[PDB]
Amino acid sequence: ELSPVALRQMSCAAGTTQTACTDDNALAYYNNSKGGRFVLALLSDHQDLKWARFPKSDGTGTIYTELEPPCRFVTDTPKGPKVKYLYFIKGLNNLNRGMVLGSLAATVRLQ
Amino acid sequence: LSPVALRQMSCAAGTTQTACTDDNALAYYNNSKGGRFVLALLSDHQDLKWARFPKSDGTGTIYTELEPPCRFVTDTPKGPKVKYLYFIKGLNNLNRGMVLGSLAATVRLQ
Repeated sequence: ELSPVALRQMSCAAGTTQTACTDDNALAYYNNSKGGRFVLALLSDHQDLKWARFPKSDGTGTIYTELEPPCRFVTDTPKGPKVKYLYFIKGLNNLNRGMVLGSLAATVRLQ
Repeated sequence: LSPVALRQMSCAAGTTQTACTDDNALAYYNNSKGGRFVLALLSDHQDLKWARFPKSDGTGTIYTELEPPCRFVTDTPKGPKVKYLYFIKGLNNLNRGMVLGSLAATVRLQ
């Protein structure tokens, strides 16, 4: 009983389809774990996303990870309230869903 | 399930209900239905089994049983320190995640 495990954020492309994945639509939550970047969830202004795309640094090619239907929530910002959408990755177990929700809620002021 | 603010308060804890003194620990909680839902405790202390929480109506007080703690290290300015994370008995994994993700944000986790 001792407890590791860091939660990082890169920006990334996302879209309603795979070829629609464009231009850093979003913020991906991830872990470094195992054989590369392991993505937990996406944060976006956009409400209609189905995929996220991650070119591998390998150079093999690209990963598309399917998104779950999003949560609506509202944050207080210096520019007033902004509505964002949180997308868990298809089949995220609950511990990992809990990590994302808890980090948001700890760092971001919510209406 | 959308995110809920997770707050921190000071609280008493101990090896037994009676031994819950002045404030030993820091509890992580939600508000909900008026009931503060306590999720976990943080303590320097190694040997805790119970936390105590006076309901703020002064109707009474709640003792919630703690799980066996996790050791972890935060680094403070006087070097690394060992603290213990106590989930509440029966906390589901979702809320375990929440606590762990809030720990990373609120505590210098070395």
